[PDB]
Amino acid sequence: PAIEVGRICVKVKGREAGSKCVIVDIIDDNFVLVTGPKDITGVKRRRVNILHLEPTDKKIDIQKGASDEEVKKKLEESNLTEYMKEKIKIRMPTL
Repeated sequence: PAIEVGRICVKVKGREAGSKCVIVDIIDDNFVLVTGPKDITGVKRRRVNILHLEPTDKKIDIQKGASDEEVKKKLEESNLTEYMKEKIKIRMPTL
């Protein structure tokens, strides 16, 4: 899927850095727009460079530049309501 955007990303790094996000934008060229449920995963909307890429197998279809409310509706295409909400690391809130 990394050949084309329109998919979901995971943050990888040591010491707390696992968060799931949906990618939807191409910026200058090496930067993309990413979003996640602020209430659960904790990521709202932010931009990340290709230098940290973690792609998963998923669907491809973004209008391009969606507004936040429009971006949130797109998350449902991702089916976050229960497929996700994974808590990538057991340690995160009180730990």
